[PDB]
Amino acid sequence: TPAPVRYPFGEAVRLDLHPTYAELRERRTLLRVRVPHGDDAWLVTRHEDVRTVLTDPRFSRAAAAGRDEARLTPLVIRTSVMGVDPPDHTRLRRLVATAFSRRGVEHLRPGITALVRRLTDDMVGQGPPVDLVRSFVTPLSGLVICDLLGVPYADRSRFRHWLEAFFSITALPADEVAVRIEAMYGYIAELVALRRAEPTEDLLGGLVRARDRDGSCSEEELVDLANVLLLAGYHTTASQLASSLFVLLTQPEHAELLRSRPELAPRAVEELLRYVPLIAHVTFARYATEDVWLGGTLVRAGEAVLPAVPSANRDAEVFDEPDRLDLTRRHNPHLAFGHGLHHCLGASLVRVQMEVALTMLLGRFPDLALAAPPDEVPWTRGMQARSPLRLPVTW
Ligand code: HEM
Ligand SMILES: CN[C@H](C(=O)N[C@H](CO)Cc1csc2ccccc12)C(C)C
Repeated sequence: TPAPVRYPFGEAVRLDLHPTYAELRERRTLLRVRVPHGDDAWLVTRHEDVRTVLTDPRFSRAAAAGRDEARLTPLVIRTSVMGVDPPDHTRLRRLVATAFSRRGVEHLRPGITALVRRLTDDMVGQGPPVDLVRSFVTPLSGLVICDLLGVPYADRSRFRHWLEAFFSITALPADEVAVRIEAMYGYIAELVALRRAEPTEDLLGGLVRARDRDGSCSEEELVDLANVLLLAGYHTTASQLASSLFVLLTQPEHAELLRSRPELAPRAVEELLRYVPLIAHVTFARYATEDVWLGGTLVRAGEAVLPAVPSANRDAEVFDEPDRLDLTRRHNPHLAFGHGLHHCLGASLVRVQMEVALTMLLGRFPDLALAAPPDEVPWTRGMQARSPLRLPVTW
Protein backbone atom coordinates (compact mmCIF):
# COMPACT_ATOMS: atom_id res chain seq x y z
CA THR A 1 0.00 0.00 0.00
CA PRO A 2 1.54 3.31 -1.17
CA ALA A 3 2.10 6.38 0.93
CA PRO A 4 -1.30 8.15 0.95
CA VAL A 5 -1.72 11.36 -1.07
CA ARG A 6 -3.62 14.20 0.60
CA TYR A 7 -7.12 14.33 -0.85
CA PRO A 8 -8.79 16.53 -1.99
CA PHE A 9 -6.00 17.68 -4.33
CA GLY A 10 -6.81 21.23 -3.28
CA GLU A 11 -9.76 23.52 -3.16
CA ALA A 12 -11.93 22.91 -6.22
CA VAL A 13 -12.07 26.32 -7.89
CA ARG A 14 -14.92 27.60 -10.10
CA LEU A 15 -15.82 24.69 -12.41
CA ASP A 16 -12.21 23.65 -12.83
CA LEU A 17 -10.85 20.16 -12.41
CA HIS A 18 -7.44 19.66 -10.82
CA PRO A 19 -5.00 18.16 -13.37
CA THR A 20 -4.34 15.00 -11.34
CA TYR A 21 -7.72 13.57 -12.39
CA ALA A 22 -6.68 13.37 -16.06
CA GLU A 23 -3.29 11.90 -15.04
CA LEU A 24 -5.00 9.17 -13.00
CA ARG A 25 -7.33 7.97 -15.80
CA GLU A 26 -4.41 7.54 -18.20
CA ARG A 27 -2.21 5.84 -15.59
CA ARG A 28 -5.16 3.42 -15.05
CA THR A 29 -4.31 3.07 -11.36
CA LEU A 30 -6.12 3.98 -8.17
CA LEU A 31 -4.53 6.63 -5.96
CA ARG A 32 -4.02 5.73 -2.30
CA VAL A 33 -5.19 8.86 -0.54
CA ARG A 34 -5.58 10.33 2.94
CA VAL A 35 -8.83 12.31 3.14
CA PRO A 36 -9.61 14.99 5.77
CA HIS A 37 -11.72 12.60 7.94
CA GLY A 38 -12.27 8.88 8.34
CA ASP A 39 -10.42 5.96 6.83
CA ASP A 40 -7.79 6.11 4.11
CA ALA A 41 -9.20 5.48 0.66
CA TRP A 42 -8.58 4.59 -2.96
CA LEU A 43 -9.58 7.41 -5.35
CA VAL A 44 -11.39 6.25 -8.54
CA THR A 45 -11.07 8.53 -11.59
CA ARG A 46 -11.97 6.41 -14.58
CA HIS A 47 -15.54 6.17 -15.82
CA GLU A 48 -15.23 2.43 -16.39
CA ASP A 49 -14.12 2.07 -12.75
CA VAL A 50 -16.33 4.66 -11.00
CA ARG A 51 -19.26 2.73 -12.44
CA THR A 52 -17.95 -0.35 -10.63
CA VAL A 53 -17.45 1.38 -7.28
CA LEU A 54 -20.84 3.10 -7.58
CA THR A 55 -22.89 -0.05 -8.25
CA ASP A 56 -20.88 -3.33 -8.07
CA PRO A 57 -22.25 -5.84 -5.52
CA ARG A 58 -18.79 -6.20 -3.89
CA PHE A 59 -18.86 -2.48 -3.07
CA SER A 60 -21.01 -1.61 -0.04
CA ARG A 61 -22.47 1.72 1.08
CA ALA A 62 -24.28 0.30 4.14
CA ALA A 63 -21.04 -1.17 5.48
CA ALA A 64 -19.68 2.40 5.66
CA ALA A 65 -21.93 2.82 8.73
CA GLY A 66 -19.69 0.45 10.73
CA ARG A 67 -16.57 2.58 10.05
CA ASP A 68 -15.22 6.06 10.53
CA GLU A 69 -16.25 6.50 6.92
CA ALA A 70 -13.69 8.04 4.58
CA ARG A 71 -15.16 11.48 3.80
CA LEU A 72 -14.49 15.20 3.42
CA THR A 73 -17.20 16.15 5.94
CA PRO A 74 -16.34 16.33 9.67
CA LEU A 75 -19.34 14.27 10.80
CA VAL A 76 -20.76 11.09 9.24
CA ILE A 77 -24.15 11.72 7.59
CA ARG A 78 -27.22 9.52 7.84
CA THR A 79 -27.86 9.35 4.11
CA SER A 80 -31.25 7.57 4.05
CA VAL A 81 -31.48 5.25 1.01
CA MET A 82 -28.03 6.48 -0.12
CA GLY A 83 -26.28 4.89 2.88
CA VAL A 84 -27.94 1.47 2.67
CA ASP A 85 -27.74 -1.75 0.62
CA PRO A 86 -30.52 -4.22 -0.27
CA PRO A 87 -32.89 -5.35 1.15
CA ASP A 88 -33.31 -2.05 3.00
CA HIS A 89 -32.48 -0.12 -0.17
CA THR A 90 -35.34 -1.80 -2.07
CA ARG A 91 -37.76 -1.24 0.81
CA LEU A 92 -36.85 2.45 1.13
CA ARG A 93 -36.79 3.28 -2.60
CA ARG A 94 -40.13 1.49 -3.27
CA LEU A 95 -41.92 4.26 -1.34
CA VAL A 96 -40.70 7.28 -3.36
CA ALA A 97 -39.91 5.71 -6.77
CA THR A 98 -43.23 6.19 -8.63
CA ALA A 99 -43.56 9.86 -7.67
CA PHE A 100 -39.97 10.40 -8.96
CA SER A 101 -40.33 8.26 -12.12
CA ARG A 102 -40.53 9.83 -15.59
CA ARG A 103 -44.35 9.62 -15.67
CA GLY A 104 -44.97 11.22 -12.29
CA VAL A 105 -42.57 14.05 -13.04
CA GLU A 106 -44.25 14.69 -16.41
CA HIS A 107 -47.44 15.40 -14.47
CA LEU A 108 -45.46 18.12 -12.70
CA ARG A 109 -44.34 19.78 -15.95
CA PRO A 110 -47.18 22.38 -16.19
CA GLY A 111 -46.50 23.63 -12.64
CA ILE A 112 -42.74 23.93 -13.13
CA THR A 113 -43.45 25.58 -16.50
CA ALA A 114 -46.04 27.86 -14.89
CA LEU A 115 -43.64 28.70 -12.04
CA VAL A 116 -40.69 29.33 -14.37
CA ARG A 117 -43.03 31.68 -16.25
CA ARG A 118 -44.00 33.46 -13.02
CA LEU A 119 -40.33 33.80 -12.06
CA THR A 120 -39.39 35.03 -15.55
CA ASP A 121 -42.46 37.28 -15.33
CA ASP A 122 -40.79 38.79 -12.27
CA MET A 123 -37.46 39.49 -14.02
CA VAL A 124 -39.13 40.86 -17.18
CA GLY A 125 -41.01 43.44 -15.12
CA GLN A 126 -38.24 44.42 -12.71
CA GLY A 127 -35.63 44.80 -15.47
CA PRO A 128 -31.88 44.04 -15.43
CA PRO A 129 -29.82 43.45 -13.47
CA VAL A 130 -31.03 40.28 -11.77
CA ASP A 131 -29.17 37.78 -9.65
CA LEU A 132 -30.40 34.65 -11.36
CA VAL A 133 -29.67 32.57 -8.27
CA ARG A 134 -31.84 34.62 -5.90
CA SER A 135 -34.70 35.28 -8.36
CA PHE A 136 -34.78 32.12 -10.51
CA VAL A 137 -32.60 29.19 -9.45
CA THR A 138 -33.46 29.17 -5.74
CA PRO A 139 -37.28 29.77 -6.00
CA LEU A 140 -37.79 27.26 -8.82
CA SER A 141 -35.82 24.46 -7.17
CA GLY A 142 -37.04 25.47 -3.71
CA LEU A 143 -40.74 25.80 -4.55
CA VAL A 144 -40.68 22.61 -6.65
CA ILE A 145 -39.32 20.28 -3.92
CA CYS A 146 -41.29 21.99 -1.15
CA ASP A 147 -44.56 21.45 -3.10
CA LEU A 148 -43.83 17.85 -4.04
CA LEU A 149 -42.54 17.06 -0.57
CA GLY A 150 -44.99 19.16 1.38
CA VAL A 151 -42.44 21.35 3.10
CA PRO A 152 -43.72 24.91 3.53
CA TYR A 153 -41.34 26.82 1.29
CA ALA A 154 -42.34 29.81 3.47
CA ASP A 155 -40.19 28.33 6.27
CA ARG A 156 -37.07 28.30 4.02
CA SER A 157 -35.53 31.19 5.97
CA ARG A 158 -35.23 28.52 8.71
CA PHE A 159 -34.18 25.27 6.99
CA ARG A 160 -31.82 26.92 4.42
CA HIS A 161 -29.62 27.60 7.48
CA TRP A 162 -29.55 23.92 8.48
CA LEU A 163 -29.62 22.76 4.84
CA GLU A 164 -26.13 24.10 4.09
CA ALA A 165 -24.56 22.22 7.03
CA PHE A 166 -25.29 18.98 5.16
CA PHE A 167 -23.00 20.07 2.26
CA SER A 168 -20.10 21.37 4.41
CA ILE A 169 -16.48 20.21 4.04
CA THR A 170 -14.59 23.11 5.65
CA ALA A 171 -17.07 26.00 5.60
CA LEU A 172 -18.47 25.17 9.03
CA PRO A 173 -16.89 23.98 12.30
CA ALA A 174 -17.80 20.57 13.64
CA ASP A 175 -20.07 21.86 16.43
CA GLU A 176 -22.04 24.24 14.21
CA VAL A 177 -22.43 21.37 11.71
CA ALA A 178 -23.86 18.96 14.32
CA VAL A 179 -26.08 21.70 15.81
CA ARG A 180 -27.54 22.50 12.42
CA ILE A 181 -28.04 18.79 11.65
CA GLU A 182 -30.07 18.17 14.81
CA ALA A 183 -32.10 21.34 14.28
CA MET A 184 -33.12 20.17 10.79
CA TYR A 185 -34.01 16.72 12.13
CA GLY A 186 -36.16 18.34 14.83
CA TYR A 187 -38.01 20.59 12.38
CA ILE A 188 -38.57 17.60 10.04
CA ALA A 189 -40.16 15.87 13.06
CA GLU A 190 -42.26 19.00 13.60
CA LEU A 191 -43.51 18.32 10.01
CA VAL A 192 -44.14 14.58 10.50
CA ALA A 193 -46.25 15.30 13.61
CA LEU A 194 -48.71 17.27 11.47
CA ARG A 195 -49.20 14.30 9.13
CA ARG A 196 -50.28 11.95 11.93
CA ALA A 197 -53.13 14.21 13.05
CA GLU A 198 -53.58 16.08 9.72
CA PRO A 199 -52.71 13.88 6.72
CA THR A 200 -51.47 15.74 3.64
CA GLU A 201 -51.47 15.12 -0.11
CA ASP A 202 -47.75 15.32 -0.89
CA LEU A 203 -44.69 13.12 -0.68
CA LEU A 204 -44.52 13.85 3.08
CA GLY A 205 -48.15 12.92 3.73
CA GLY A 206 -47.76 9.66 1.82
CA LEU A 207 -44.61 8.31 3.48
CA VAL A 208 -45.67 8.92 7.12
CA ARG A 209 -48.75 6.89 6.17
CA ALA A 210 -46.53 4.06 4.97
CA ARG A 211 -44.79 4.14 8.38
CA ASP A 212 -47.97 4.28 10.51
CA ARG A 213 -50.07 2.06 8.21
CA ASP A 214 -47.54 -0.32 6.63
CA GLY A 215 -44.49 -0.13 8.90
CA SER A 216 -42.47 0.19 5.68
CA CYS A 217 -39.88 2.38 7.40
CA SER A 218 -38.73 3.39 10.88
CA GLU A 219 -39.13 6.87 12.34
CA GLU A 220 -35.45 7.66 11.86
CA GLU A 221 -35.75 6.12 8.38
CA LEU A 222 -38.79 8.32 7.69
CA VAL A 223 -36.90 11.47 8.75
CA ASP A 224 -33.88 10.36 6.69
CA LEU A 225 -35.81 10.11 3.41
CA ALA A 226 -37.49 13.46 4.07
CA ASN A 227 -34.14 15.12 4.82
CA VAL A 228 -32.17 13.90 1.74
CA LEU A 229 -35.00 14.85 -0.64
CA LEU A 230 -35.06 18.39 0.78
CA LEU A 231 -31.27 18.56 0.61
CA ALA A 232 -31.27 17.25 -2.94
CA GLY A 233 -34.20 19.24 -4.33
CA TYR A 234 -33.69 22.55 -2.51
CA HIS A 235 -29.88 22.82 -2.76
CA THR A 236 -28.22 20.15 -4.92
CA THR A 237 -30.55 20.91 -7.83
CA ALA A 238 -30.13 24.69 -7.56
CA SER A 239 -26.34 24.31 -7.49
CA GLN A 240 -26.39 22.38 -10.78
CA LEU A 241 -28.82 24.88 -12.28
CA ALA A 242 -26.73 27.91 -11.22
CA SER A 243 -23.60 26.13 -12.45
CA SER A 244 -25.20 25.26 -15.78
CA LEU A 245 -26.42 28.83 -16.14
CA PHE A 246 -22.87 30.01 -15.37
CA VAL A 247 -21.47 27.65 -18.04
CA LEU A 248 -23.88 28.95 -20.68
CA LEU A 249 -23.26 32.60 -19.75
CA THR A 250 -19.45 32.25 -19.98
CA GLN A 251 -19.50 30.14 -23.21
CA PRO A 252 -22.19 32.27 -24.89
CA GLU A 253 -22.37 30.59 -28.31
CA HIS A 254 -23.46 27.41 -26.50
CA ALA A 255 -26.17 29.56 -24.95
CA GLU A 256 -26.95 31.01 -28.38
CA LEU A 257 -27.11 27.61 -30.10
CA LEU A 258 -29.56 26.35 -27.46
CA ARG A 259 -31.60 29.53 -27.85
CA SER A 260 -31.80 29.52 -31.68
CA ARG A 261 -32.56 25.76 -31.85
CA PRO A 262 -34.16 25.09 -28.43
CA GLU A 263 -35.16 21.50 -29.27
CA LEU A 264 -31.66 20.41 -28.12
CA ALA A 265 -32.71 20.78 -24.45
CA PRO A 266 -32.63 17.06 -23.37
CA ARG A 267 -29.07 16.57 -24.64
CA ALA A 268 -28.04 20.05 -23.51
CA VAL A 269 -29.26 19.22 -19.97
CA GLU A 270 -27.44 15.87 -20.03
CA GLU A 271 -24.29 17.55 -21.33
CA LEU A 272 -24.61 20.22 -18.63
CA LEU A 273 -24.81 17.51 -15.95
CA ARG A 274 -21.74 15.77 -17.43
CA TYR A 275 -19.63 18.89 -18.05
CA VAL A 276 -20.28 20.82 -14.89
CA PRO A 277 -18.28 19.07 -12.12
CA LEU A 278 -21.06 19.56 -9.57
CA ILE A 279 -19.40 17.34 -6.98
CA ALA A 280 -16.65 19.36 -5.33
CA HIS A 281 -14.48 16.22 -5.33
CA VAL A 282 -15.93 12.76 -4.65
CA THR A 283 -19.29 11.19 -3.95
CA PHE A 284 -20.00 8.88 -0.99
CA ALA A 285 -17.39 6.24 -0.11
CA ARG A 286 -17.93 2.54 -0.75
CA TYR A 287 -16.19 -0.22 1.21
CA ALA A 288 -15.27 -3.49 -0.46
CA THR A 289 -17.02 -6.43 1.17
CA GLU A 290 -14.52 -8.68 -0.59
CA ASP A 291 -11.42 -8.26 -2.72
CA VAL A 292 -12.07 -6.38 -5.98
CA TRP A 293 -9.24 -5.84 -8.44
CA LEU A 294 -9.64 -2.54 -10.29
CA GLY A 295 -7.36 0.34 -11.21
CA GLY A 296 -4.30 -1.89 -10.93
CA THR A 297 -5.15 -2.27 -7.21
CA LEU A 298 -6.44 -5.24 -5.25
CA VAL A 299 -8.88 -3.41 -3.00
CA ARG A 300 -9.24 -5.71 0.02
CA ALA A 301 -12.30 -6.50 2.15
CA GLY A 302 -13.09 -3.46 4.32
CA GLU A 303 -11.13 -0.94 2.23
CA ALA A 304 -12.72 2.35 1.09
CA VAL A 305 -12.97 3.63 -2.51
CA LEU A 306 -13.94 7.23 -3.23
CA PRO A 307 -15.75 7.79 -6.54
CA ALA A 308 -14.50 10.89 -8.35
CA VAL A 309 -17.60 11.12 -10.57
CA PRO A 310 -16.69 14.44 -12.31
CA SER A 311 -13.35 12.95 -13.37
CA ALA A 312 -15.35 9.98 -14.69
CA ASN A 313 -17.53 12.54 -16.54
CA ARG A 314 -14.46 13.72 -18.54
CA ASP A 315 -13.27 10.25 -19.43
CA ALA A 316 -11.93 10.37 -23.00
CA GLU A 317 -12.35 6.63 -23.64
CA VAL A 318 -16.08 7.31 -23.13
CA PHE A 319 -16.77 10.91 -24.22
CA ASP A 320 -14.99 12.32 -27.26
CA GLU A 321 -13.55 15.80 -26.73
CA PRO A 322 -14.84 15.53 -23.12
CA ASP A 323 -13.32 18.80 -21.94
CA ARG A 324 -15.43 20.71 -24.48
CA LEU A 325 -19.16 21.28 -23.88
CA ASP A 326 -21.29 19.67 -26.63
CA LEU A 327 -24.98 20.48 -26.03
CA THR A 328 -25.75 18.38 -29.12
CA ARG A 329 -24.19 15.18 -27.76
CA ARG A 330 -26.78 12.45 -28.31
CA HIS A 331 -25.47 9.41 -26.40
CA ASN A 332 -24.35 10.87 -23.04
CA PRO A 333 -23.65 8.03 -20.55
CA HIS A 334 -22.46 10.38 -17.83
CA LEU A 335 -22.43 9.56 -14.11
CA ALA A 336 -23.71 12.93 -12.80
CA PHE A 337 -26.81 11.10 -11.43
CA GLY A 338 -24.77 8.13 -10.28
CA HIS A 339 -24.84 4.70 -11.77
CA GLY A 340 -26.94 1.62 -11.09
CA LEU A 341 -28.43 0.98 -7.66
CA HIS A 342 -28.01 4.49 -6.18
CA HIS A 343 -28.69 6.33 -9.46
CA CYS A 344 -30.22 9.68 -8.63
CA LEU A 345 -33.91 9.40 -7.74
CA GLY A 346 -34.57 12.96 -8.80
CA ALA A 347 -32.88 12.23 -12.14
CA SER A 348 -36.08 12.99 -14.05
CA LEU A 349 -37.13 15.87 -11.79
CA VAL A 350 -33.84 17.64 -12.61
CA ARG A 351 -34.28 16.97 -16.31
CA VAL A 352 -37.81 18.40 -16.38
CA GLN A 353 -36.75 21.29 -14.09
CA MET A 354 -33.57 21.97 -16.13
CA GLU A 355 -34.98 21.58 -19.66
CA VAL A 356 -38.02 23.74 -18.84
CA ALA A 357 -35.94 26.45 -17.09
CA LEU A 358 -33.06 26.83 -19.56
CA THR A 359 -35.42 26.95 -22.52
CA MET A 360 -37.69 29.66 -21.09
CA LEU A 361 -34.77 31.71 -19.75
CA LEU A 362 -33.33 31.66 -23.28
CA GLY A 363 -36.71 32.02 -25.00
CA ARG A 364 -37.72 35.03 -22.93
CA PHE A 365 -34.23 36.63 -22.67
CA PRO A 366 -32.36 36.30 -26.00
CA ASP A 367 -29.92 39.13 -25.22
CA LEU A 368 -29.00 37.76 -21.76
CA ALA A 369 -25.35 38.15 -20.65
CA LEU A 370 -23.39 38.33 -17.37
CA ALA A 371 -23.27 41.73 -15.65
CA ALA A 372 -19.90 41.08 -13.93
CA PRO A 373 -16.78 39.50 -15.44
CA PRO A 374 -16.96 35.69 -15.38
CA ASP A 375 -14.15 35.56 -12.82
CA GLU A 376 -15.93 38.16 -10.70
CA VAL A 377 -18.91 35.82 -10.19
CA PRO A 378 -18.62 34.64 -6.55
CA TRP A 379 -18.57 30.87 -5.96
CA THR A 380 -19.33 28.68 -2.95
CA ARG A 381 -16.40 27.17 -1.10
CA GLY A 382 -15.94 24.53 1.55
CA MET A 383 -19.10 22.88 0.25
CA GLN A 384 -19.72 19.45 -1.27
CA ALA A 385 -21.39 20.84 -4.41
CA ARG A 386 -20.15 23.71 -6.60
CA SER A 387 -22.33 26.71 -7.38
CA PRO A 388 -22.05 30.42 -8.01
CA LEU A 389 -23.11 32.42 -4.99
CA ARG A 390 -24.62 35.00 -7.35
CA LEU A 391 -25.31 35.08 -11.10
CA PRO A 392 -25.68 38.76 -12.04
CA VAL A 393 -27.30 38.98 -15.48
CA THR A 394 -28.59 41.54 -18.00
CA TRP A 395 -30.69 41.17 -21.14
C1 HEM B 1 -28.83 18.33 -10.49
C2 HEM B 1 -29.22 17.88 -9.30
C3 HEM B 1 -28.75 16.53 -8.73
C4 HEM B 1 -27.65 15.80 -9.01
C5 HEM B 1 -26.48 16.14 -9.96
C6 HEM B 1 -27.71 14.60 -8.20
C7 HEM B 1 -26.77 13.60 -8.15
C8 HEM B 1 -26.89 12.36 -7.57
C9 HEM B 1 -25.89 11.32 -7.62
C10 HEM B 1 -24.52 11.46 -8.32
C11 HEM B 1 -26.35 10.27 -6.95
C12 HEM B 1 -25.62 8.92 -6.76
C13 HEM B 1 -24.57 8.99 -5.67
C14 HEM B 1 -23.86 7.66 -5.70
O1 HEM B 1 -24.19 6.82 -6.59
O2 HEM B 1 -23.02 7.44 -4.81
C15 HEM B 1 -27.68 10.57 -6.46
C16 HEM B 1 -28.52 9.75 -5.72
C17 HEM B 1 -29.70 10.20 -5.13
N1 HEM B 1 -30.39 11.36 -5.45
FE1 HEM B 1 -29.61 13.00 -6.44
N2 HEM B 1 -28.88 14.64 -7.46
C18 HEM B 1 -29.55 15.81 -7.77
C19 HEM B 1 -30.77 16.21 -7.26
C20 HEM B 1 -31.63 15.38 -6.57
C21 HEM B 1 -33.06 15.59 -6.33
C22 HEM B 1 -33.87 16.80 -6.85
C23 HEM B 1 -33.51 14.53 -5.62
C24 HEM B 1 -34.92 14.26 -5.07
C25 HEM B 1 -35.70 15.28 -4.71
C26 HEM B 1 -32.39 13.63 -5.37
C27 HEM B 1 -32.45 12.46 -4.64
C28 HEM B 1 -31.50 11.46 -4.62
C29 HEM B 1 -31.50 10.31 -3.75
C30 HEM B 1 -32.55 10.01 -2.67
C31 HEM B 1 -30.44 9.57 -4.05
C32 HEM B 1 -30.07 8.25 -3.38
C33 HEM B 1 -30.68 7.23 -4.32
C34 HEM B 1 -30.32 5.87 -3.86
O3 HEM B 1 -29.65 5.82 -2.82
O4 HEM B 1 -30.69 4.86 -4.49
N3 HEM B 1 -31.27 14.18 -5.97
N4 HEM B 1 -27.97 11.87 -6.85
C1 LIG C 1 -25.91 11.61 -3.64
N1 LIG C 1 -26.34 12.93 -4.05
C2 LIG C 1 -25.40 13.97 -3.65
C3 LIG C 1 -26.13 15.00 -2.79
O1 LIG C 1 -27.19 15.49 -3.19
N2 LIG C 1 -25.53 15.34 -1.64
C4 LIG C 1 -26.06 16.42 -0.77
C5 LIG C 1 -24.92 16.93 0.13
O2 LIG C 1 -23.81 16.03 0.04
C6 LIG C 1 -27.37 16.09 0.03
C7 LIG C 1 -27.36 14.74 0.77
C8 LIG C 1 -26.89 14.59 2.02
S1 LIG C 1 -27.06 13.00 2.35
C9 LIG C 1 -27.72 12.54 0.99
C10 LIG C 1 -28.12 11.34 0.60
C11 LIG C 1 -28.68 11.16 -0.65
C12 LIG C 1 -28.80 12.26 -1.49
C13 LIG C 1 -28.36 13.49 -1.03
C14 LIG C 1 -27.83 13.62 0.18
C15 LIG C 1 -24.77 14.67 -4.89
C16 LIG C 1 -23.98 15.95 -4.52
C17 LIG C 1 -23.81 13.74 -5.62
